[PDB]
Amino acid sequence: ADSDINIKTGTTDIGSNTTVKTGDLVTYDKENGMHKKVFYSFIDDKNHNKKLLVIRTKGTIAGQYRVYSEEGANKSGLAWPSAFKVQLQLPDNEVAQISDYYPRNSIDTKEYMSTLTYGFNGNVTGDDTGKIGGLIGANVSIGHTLKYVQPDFKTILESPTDKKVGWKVIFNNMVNQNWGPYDRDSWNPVYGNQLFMKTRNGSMKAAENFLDPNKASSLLSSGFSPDFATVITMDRKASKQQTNIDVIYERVRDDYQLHWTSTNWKGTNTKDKWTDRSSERYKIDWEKEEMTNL
Amino acid sequence: ADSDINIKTGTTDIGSNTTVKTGDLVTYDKENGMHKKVFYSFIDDKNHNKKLLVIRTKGTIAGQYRVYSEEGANKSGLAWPSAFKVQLQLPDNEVAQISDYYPRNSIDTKEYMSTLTYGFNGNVTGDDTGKIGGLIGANVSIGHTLKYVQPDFKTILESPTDKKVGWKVIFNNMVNQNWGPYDRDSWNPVYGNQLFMKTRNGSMKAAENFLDPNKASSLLSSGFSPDFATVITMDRKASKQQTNIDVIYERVRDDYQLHWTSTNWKGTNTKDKWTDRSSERYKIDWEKEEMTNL
Amino acid sequence: ADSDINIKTGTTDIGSNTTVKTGDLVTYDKENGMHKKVFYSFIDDKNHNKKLLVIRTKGTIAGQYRVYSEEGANKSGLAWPSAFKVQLQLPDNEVAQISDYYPRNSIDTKEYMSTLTYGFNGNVTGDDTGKIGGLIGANVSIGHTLKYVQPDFKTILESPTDKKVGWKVIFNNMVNQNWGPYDRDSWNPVYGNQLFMKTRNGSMKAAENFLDPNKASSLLSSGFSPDFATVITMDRKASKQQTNIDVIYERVRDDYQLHWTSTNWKGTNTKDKWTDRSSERYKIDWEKEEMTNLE
Amino acid sequence: ADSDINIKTGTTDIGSNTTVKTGDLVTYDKENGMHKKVFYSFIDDKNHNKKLLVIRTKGTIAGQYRVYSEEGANKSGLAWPSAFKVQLQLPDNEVAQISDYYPRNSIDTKEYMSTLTYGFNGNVTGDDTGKIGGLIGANVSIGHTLKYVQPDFKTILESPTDKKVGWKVIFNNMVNQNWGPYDRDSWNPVYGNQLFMKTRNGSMKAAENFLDPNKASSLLSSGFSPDFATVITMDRKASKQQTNIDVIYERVRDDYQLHWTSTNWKGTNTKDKWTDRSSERYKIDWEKEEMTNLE
Amino acid sequence: ADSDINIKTGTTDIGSNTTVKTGDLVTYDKENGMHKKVFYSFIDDKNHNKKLLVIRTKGTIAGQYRVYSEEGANKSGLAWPSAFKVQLQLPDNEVAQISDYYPRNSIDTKEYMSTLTYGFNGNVTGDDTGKIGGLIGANVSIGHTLKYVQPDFKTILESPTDKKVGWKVIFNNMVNQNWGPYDRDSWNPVYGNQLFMKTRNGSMKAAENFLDPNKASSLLSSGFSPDFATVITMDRKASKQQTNIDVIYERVRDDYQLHWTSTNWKGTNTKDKWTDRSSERYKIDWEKEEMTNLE
Amino acid sequence: ADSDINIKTGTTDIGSNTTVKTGDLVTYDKENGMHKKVFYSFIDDKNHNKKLLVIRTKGTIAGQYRVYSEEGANKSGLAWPSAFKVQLQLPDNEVAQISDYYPRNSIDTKEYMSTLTYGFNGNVTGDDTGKIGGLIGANVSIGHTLKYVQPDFKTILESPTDKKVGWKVIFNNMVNQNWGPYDRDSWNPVYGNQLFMKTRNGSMKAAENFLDPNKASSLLSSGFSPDFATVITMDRKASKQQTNIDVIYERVRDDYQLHWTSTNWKGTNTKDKWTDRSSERYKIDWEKEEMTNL
Repeated sequence: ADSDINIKTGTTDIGSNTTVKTGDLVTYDKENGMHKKVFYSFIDDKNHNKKLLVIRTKGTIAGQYRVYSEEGANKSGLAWPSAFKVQLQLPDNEVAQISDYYPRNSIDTKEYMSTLTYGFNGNVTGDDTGKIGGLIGANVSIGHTLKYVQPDFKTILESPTDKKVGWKVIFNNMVNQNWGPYDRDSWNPVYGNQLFMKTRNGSMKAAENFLDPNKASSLLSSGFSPDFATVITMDRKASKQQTNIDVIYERVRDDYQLHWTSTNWKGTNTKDKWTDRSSERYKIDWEKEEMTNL
Repeated sequence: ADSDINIKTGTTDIGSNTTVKTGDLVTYDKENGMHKKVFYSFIDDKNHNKKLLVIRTKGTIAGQYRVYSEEGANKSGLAWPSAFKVQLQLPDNEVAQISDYYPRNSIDTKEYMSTLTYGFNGNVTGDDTGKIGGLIGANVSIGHTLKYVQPDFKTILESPTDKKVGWKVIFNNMVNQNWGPYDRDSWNPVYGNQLFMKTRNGSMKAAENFLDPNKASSLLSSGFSPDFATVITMDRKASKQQTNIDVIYERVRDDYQLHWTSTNWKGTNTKDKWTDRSSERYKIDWEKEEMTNL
Repeated sequence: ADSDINIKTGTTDIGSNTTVKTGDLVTYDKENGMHKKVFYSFIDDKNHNKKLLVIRTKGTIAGQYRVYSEEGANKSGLAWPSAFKVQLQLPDNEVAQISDYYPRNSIDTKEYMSTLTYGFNGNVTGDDTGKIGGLIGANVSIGHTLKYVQPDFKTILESPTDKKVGWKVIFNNMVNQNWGPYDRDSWNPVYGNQLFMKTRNGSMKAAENFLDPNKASSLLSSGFSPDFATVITMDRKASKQQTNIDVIYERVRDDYQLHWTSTNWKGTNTKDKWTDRSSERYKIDWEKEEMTNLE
Repeated sequence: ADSDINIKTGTTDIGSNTTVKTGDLVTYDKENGMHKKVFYSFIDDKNHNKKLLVIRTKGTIAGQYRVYSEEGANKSGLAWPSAFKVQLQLPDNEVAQISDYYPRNSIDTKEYMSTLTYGFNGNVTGDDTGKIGGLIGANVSIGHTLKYVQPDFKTILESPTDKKVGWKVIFNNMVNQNWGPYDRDSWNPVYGNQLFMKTRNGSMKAAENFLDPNKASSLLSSGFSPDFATVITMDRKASKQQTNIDVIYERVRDDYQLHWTSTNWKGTNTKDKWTDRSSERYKIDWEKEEMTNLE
Repeated sequence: ADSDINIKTGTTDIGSNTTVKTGDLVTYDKENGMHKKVFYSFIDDKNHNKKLLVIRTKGTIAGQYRVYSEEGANKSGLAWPSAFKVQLQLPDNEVAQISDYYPRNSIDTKEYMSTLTYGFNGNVTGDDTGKIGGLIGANVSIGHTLKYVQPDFKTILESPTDKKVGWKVIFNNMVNQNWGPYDRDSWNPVYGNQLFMKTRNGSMKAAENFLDPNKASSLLSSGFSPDFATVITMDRKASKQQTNIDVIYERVRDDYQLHWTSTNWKGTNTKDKWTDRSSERYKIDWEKEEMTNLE
Repeated sequence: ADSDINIKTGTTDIGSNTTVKTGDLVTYDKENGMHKKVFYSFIDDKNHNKKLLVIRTKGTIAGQYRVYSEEGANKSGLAWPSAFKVQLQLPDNEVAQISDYYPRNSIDTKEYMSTLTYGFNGNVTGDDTGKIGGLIGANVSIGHTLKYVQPDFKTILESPTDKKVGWKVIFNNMVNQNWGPYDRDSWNPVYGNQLFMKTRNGSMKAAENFLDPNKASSLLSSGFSPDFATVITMDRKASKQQTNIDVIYERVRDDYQLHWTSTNWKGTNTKDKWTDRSSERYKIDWEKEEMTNL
């Protein structure tokens, strides 16, 4: 921060004494279940060497956790969202550049504990015989403990370039009714993957044995609301002062199948079975400072 | 935040140097026990590409946790709120759009701990007869711990479109007198679902054996006060500058029955037995910047 | 918050660019031990579709935790406050409405922990006679832990209408000298409800075996100070621009009796034995923007 | 802080009532997978004895965690980023100086606990044959516990001079599927280094037995975004008011290899196998207060 | 704070309505590996009885943790920084005075816990014989726990005078690969001082058995960045309005040696073996409000 | 706070619309090792019924932890600071009064935990002799835990009058190399008071067997920096508008002695052996609003 280097706070940030033009562009993709919102802000600070456009990608990508198949009463399939993605791309003939983005990848941490214990004990015993026993004992123990936090989904900034940036919010792991947590690779020799398995020995159809969405991460059903920011810069002398940009929202769905064996329920999970992709192209007019769809 | 991308804080937010028109619309639905309040704000920022309307849905949906049926003194029924809902809907054929909403679905987290311990011990023993003894021992243990927080009710943003948005506050689980927690699916072979069971084998009438509302989540009886925000945008060039909008408040009630088995009390819970729905239609006048009921 | 929806903070709040008229109305009800204070604020923001009145009900309802009867050694009685209440009410035939209120009911939470442990052990033994022994063992254990916070009293917003609103602060449970906590329904077969029992096998009279007020929640004796806000809105075109409003403060007292059994003291608690109710009627003059008592 | 020495906050900070010139310079190095961004600010405060340039080095160095080789199903190699570096360098024979930099090296801490316990116990035993026995026992135990936090990567300010400054973000250690953590030197006699080993004996081929990037630190694959600040000062009387400066972004990659021993997977890690280096030279024009990329 | 004594915040602070002159003076001492930076601020508040100069000593003292010596694969020496120091000194015969300084020595704390437990147990047993036994037991235990935080280095304000002030940042203790922590006086009868010992009985050269700098406090290698403030006051009527001041940066290095005994690695540490001292003299011109290096 | 009583924050504070005169007075007492600094501020707020002077006593009292004597290699003494004090005193014959002071004595707290556990267990045993055994057990345990924080030194406001105020910072207790903590009264029958004992058995000289100052509280050696505030009020109509005030800094030193008994080191501590006192007298001129050293 500026204060750490003996400079008045806010001194080096841009946007002071400038009129800012902003806008909202909203579209709903019915087929893909995606509410897409762009909030943009043109900042033309005459004391900065470039024009700036801040694009915030918001809206909501529905989760769409649902039983999709009934193969008798012993087999059923569940489609669920293992990743949500947002990407923005400038065509290669553009001279505008991606300059910044938020959020970014943070360094994770963990807590470690080491313990060393030693003790001594003794006793004296005796019965009716008048027999007398005695014990002297000692012990030592070493312990190691590891503690850390795990979100149900991780938010990740994909490796950006000056023309492309994106984020992915990916399923990490989840608690299933106090058990687990489980992830996409969990495997028990008997029950297989119990990720969304409701009961191990239930007497209902397969289609009825999936964990209730209300008892799982709300992202799985109701969905995820992106809140990402991208900063695009533009030289004021560039000959072409209009720029196209593509914004893509994406849902990747896994396939979770419960089948009944002779004895108990067994689960399996197939990764990246389906992908839903929704794209928009926008026109950035740097001279009028407006952004429009198409 | 703007500061993360080297921009003066607040630079890209809308609403500076603009007169804002606000209003309160209050109605009480006696039949459904719902105090409904709309707080609205028209923001017409000339530097923004759209007119904006912020609608805050507040008020209170009474819980109405209540002993309803008397089927003897060995059987009784309790109606209780398993979900509160608020929804807003715009005419599908019109131009106004849902642009934003708050709150949204947050990513949940959990804490994980792993522990590895090993130790060594020894002793020397002996009695009076003279027999000397000794022992040498070792041990190892592995532990795993999972910790996380659980609210009594979860607040969830339902998958929104550009014409419809809603929230649901759903019962999650609850502590019953230091026991549990229990939820809508809790089942004990003997006592059944003990969610609102005051005693396991008390000798009072059924209707006298339900948990006291004061010892349960206050949402169950006194009720829940929504505090949700919806942002609606409107093109200034749209030919029709009046828009109707529907706001629906909803209470979903479960049916929790106690019944005396020869030995002890047994509870059952039926999901989504009753639904109470209260609707209002409002007129949004974008030109006068007012909102009215009807 | 406005910031979450890309709007300058404070942009949508009411009250800017307006002169606000405020007042204090204080009354003390000696019979009921209630200091009652209304702090009101008229906000007439021309950019808002209604006139607004914010009423804050403050003051203090004394607790009045006291022994009220002492028949004999074996039996004494203690009156104590199990609930404090504040309520406001407008006439149902008038157009002023309750619009908002604070505080409201918050969603409670709890912490859950699950633990799985397994281990292996072994040993060898030796005799002075030469005998040699050996042991191999294993174990597994599962644990569940539940943690949560409990206030001595809970603050609750009662189901409001557009004409009536109220709060109740109700006794929840309490620690008695490191024991418990106990509540109004605690029951031990031997010793009764031990809520305010100063000593079980203690050998003193009854009206002196009650927990000292200093060792209990201060609300029980010194009392509770309400701090509740109600917002009332009024159409500027309403024909009648004067409105009466009733404010009620209430104390509900339980009856805690302890009687002596052959061997040990025993306590019992009777719920909602007495109720103390103190009412005031105020006149809201929306045109003069003033509020007064007894009209 | 100024407040600790009785001075109005902000009084001694530079930059008040000055027009500040700022700029962004962005370049993408395709070969090395590095998005490089300089954000600069010229502060010419007339009440300060020097002109100042604040250079913020941002952008993103891709991680590039990838299986680069496989030699049959029994052997495979994984290239992964063990360090990210940013360095800036001024001409040795010019008068612009590095004056300050952020972040810097912080002092680490740890929590220590000591415990002393002692106890006594006894019992009385017996059977139906009228035979009784007794046990008196005592014990004492001492314990020591050490607790501290460990980030997956450490951020370190390299020893700066008045002409050179740099940072390195180096791999520290990491949890692999609830196990470990492991680091670059972890060694088990049987499984070798397990840092990025997916299973100890799965039947898949080697190239498929590496930990999934999604289950590891996101810096390893998607990469690290520098956010470092360098302050450069310049005497206003210096004869040469243009200065070149080099900025270098660097990725150091280790080589993690899995080998199917006939019975299980064994891992090895070779340090600092490859280095990717991306340089830019900029011109600082102190008179025009602008910064431009030479290339 | 002013608020605690009913005074508007900031009311008693210096600097209101005053132009402040500031400067940066940077020098790099190559021989001693010290980047030295003075940031100064002249505050001449006419409502204050003295002229003030705030001197902030910053920059970086490199750690310089390195293997310096070798005597076969059996011995080796490591030089490492056990203290960093900064000192400022005014002429004993001038009237300029040291008035304040930051940071200062804080009072340390610790957490104490006492535990008392008692229990009772019993059992009944039996076999095929039909013999039935039983047991009754009791126990009591007392526990004491002590918890506190320990930084790797401690920051200490040395006893100041009105002419001299200084700080020292001294090595406290450190965790070595989950073991320890160790300090300069740690001694194990077999392994001696294990502070920077990588392994107890590895089959490598002694020089290769020192802990990797990346796994130790970053101050040891990359170094420490001072951030200390000194306030100097000057009477406006003093006849001599120029003052010299000396600023000294210092690194004290210990000598950590590993030697192979017939069986295992043994470490020793010699305190304060070497000292690196770097001095500058500055001229404070109170009339021009500038500070310059006398060279 | 003003907000708690419905009053705009800062409304009731003193100072607004006033020019404030401030000053620094510095003296160093070489004999006593005390850097003494007064920072003063005259506040003459015309809307306040009195003139105010705020005096902040700062600087540093050196600790001066040191080996002062050794008579033989078997007996040595250590002088160390058990208390630091600052006091201000007005003439009782005059009308200036002490009105306020900071910091003050805070109420200390502690955490209490009670635990009740009970369990049941059983087993079945048996050998190759065919013989079988069985066991049934139960247990109950009660636990109490007390937790609280203890600073190495306590900061205490001494009972003030309208003419005298003072603070003392007194040694409380201290950890010695992971052991203890120990205080001025700690006593072990064999080793005595081990407060500053380096080793119990070392073969070094007595004067070489004291804890290193770097491993003890830094206040013991480098010293303590007061930061105390005193407010003095003065009636504007008082006939005598000049006031003398005394400021005293004080160090109390204990005398910790090690002596070697036949088989080990034993420590003793004598309280309040020496006292170092440094005084200054200042003139407060309420009319010129200046303070000077006499």
